[PDB]
Amino acid sequence: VTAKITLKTDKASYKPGETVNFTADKVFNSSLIRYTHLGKVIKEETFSGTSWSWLPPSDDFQGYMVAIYQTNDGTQTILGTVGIDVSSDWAKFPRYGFLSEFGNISESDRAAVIDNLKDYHINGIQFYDWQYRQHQPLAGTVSNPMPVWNDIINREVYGSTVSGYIAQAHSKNMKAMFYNLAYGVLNDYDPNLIKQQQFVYKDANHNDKDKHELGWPFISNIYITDPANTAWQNYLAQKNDDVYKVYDFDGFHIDQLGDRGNVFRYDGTNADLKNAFPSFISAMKSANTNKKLVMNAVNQYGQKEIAGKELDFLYTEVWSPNEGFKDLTQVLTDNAAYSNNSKNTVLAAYMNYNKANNQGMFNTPGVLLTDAVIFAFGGSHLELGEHMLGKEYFPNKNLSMSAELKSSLLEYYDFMTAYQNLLRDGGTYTNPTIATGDGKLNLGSWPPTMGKVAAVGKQVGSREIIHLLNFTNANSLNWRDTDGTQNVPDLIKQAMLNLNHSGKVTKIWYASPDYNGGAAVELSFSQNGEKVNFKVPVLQYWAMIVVE
Ligand SMILES: OC[C@H]1O[C@@H](O)[C@H](O)[C@@H](O)[C@@H]1O
Ligand SMILES: OC[C@H]1O[C@H](O)[C@H](O)[C@@H](O)[C@@H]1O
Ligand SMILES: OC[C@H]1O[C@H](O)[C@H](O)[C@@H](O)[C@@H]1O
Ligand code: NA
Repeated sequence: VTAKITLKTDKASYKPGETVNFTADKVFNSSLIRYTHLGKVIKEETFSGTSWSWLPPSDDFQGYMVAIYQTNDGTQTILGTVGIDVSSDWAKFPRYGFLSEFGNISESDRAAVIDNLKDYHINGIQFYDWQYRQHQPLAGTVSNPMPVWNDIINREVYGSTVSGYIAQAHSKNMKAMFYNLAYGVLNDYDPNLIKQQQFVYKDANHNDKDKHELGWPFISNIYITDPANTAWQNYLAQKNDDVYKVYDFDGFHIDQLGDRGNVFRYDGTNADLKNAFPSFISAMKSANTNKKLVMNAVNQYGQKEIAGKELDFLYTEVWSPNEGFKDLTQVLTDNAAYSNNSKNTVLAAYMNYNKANNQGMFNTPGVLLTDAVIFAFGGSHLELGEHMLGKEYFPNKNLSMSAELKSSLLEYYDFMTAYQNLLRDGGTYTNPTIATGDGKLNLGSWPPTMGKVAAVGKQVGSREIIHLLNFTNANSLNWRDTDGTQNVPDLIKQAMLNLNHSGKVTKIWYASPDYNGGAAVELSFSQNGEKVNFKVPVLQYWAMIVVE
């Protein structure tokens, strides 16, 4: 939290040709703003005030880091950094957050929420439990929408807040996705509209409807309909249209309850929900072709089946037995394969889960290690809204983030924005041949081993990337850090590395969210044959080495 300046930009992301407006919280003398692309300086200018603008290069889907340097005795110091995403649309590089509270909140309170998210470069937002009813997400009618409604826990939801947040998210270049289930009905539905033939039953004689039981303070259990059923699809498409004509959501965050076991259609056939979802997705899209769709594969239920459908990117809510770091990276690897490398993924992976049964703090090194793995592997984490997620019920805010975690996490979002081209824009994973030169690092491959630094290589274009992920001081390899026990890694400094690399090396550079706000630092190096050596300045959680 050493950064002398907080450097922010006005929007979350920028379409090609949009102007970037910067704010620094304070100014220093004899300082230079450097604009970098993949470690290359593309622009330098004098740091001349707190507010200034930059027209970035117009090529689409491009991250940059901006770093301010002071000259002191002729040495320099990084003062502050900010990542910048130039994307036309969010789906290539999704940075998904949420919103959870839609009561009478002031415009300036909403602004502070959206602004904070913006500083993490959040590029769209899942609006969780904004809706009236699973089976009728719009309260009232299109011509007469209800200004205030009660949600599934009977709390008050204001139209003006929903509309307002949509407008605020829009002013910051963010997309707004409305939450609903694919197939939810609560007990006040109209039976003349959702007929008996549309439900899923736990037995074969259309006796007992399948249902997710919710106790107090929820108003109803959730009945389940068949996503493939055409009357259902047409019914809900009308509901979505209704919503879209009232609230200017960009699309529908489709949620579900995961594997229901053996369930039946009315007619006694097997409902086989994972093979019903593809049809549902296509029906939703064809009824609203200008609106976005993302669907949650709960613990990967449906994922193979849906990966080639009309989804912006893939999403996976992670549960047991997927609890290891190596299980997180397996979900990312699987989602690549299922989508034949067409779609990146967002992970809903609730940290400090057990601890969040009570008020407390998030365990900073757990949150950072987990995001260092996810972001190093080209994933993305839905974790931030008005607060950070501790539970699948998004409004729960039992755990707070320290000011240290806030700070750090801002630099991690900066890092994964700035270096998105290296992290999740094509290439192939490789196992680098790398060894400590000095004994300072105890080096292994991935998947990780407690006590060792795991090296992960990726060939992106003509670049070789090596990510160092520090498990030296890890006391579990469980991502969730459910009880907040994980350790803070000891710093390792000036660690000599040896790397086999045929092909002349032109430049090696380093960047770490744990060192100089992720600014790129060029390293010295020698090359004898295939043997290259160099020193990394710092490893805490996650360093990235780039060989060109
Ligand atoms: O998704 C990253 C994973 O991708 C696979 O292609 C590689 O073989 C693994 O080594 C790697 O961890
Ligand atoms: O856990 C309670 C949750 O159950 C379901 O996921 C509902 O769709 C959602 O509205 C509610 O928040
Ligand atoms: O991959 C998702 C995309 O699938 C198709 O190309 C749809 O027509 C488009 O609306 C959607 O965004
Ligand atoms: Na974007």
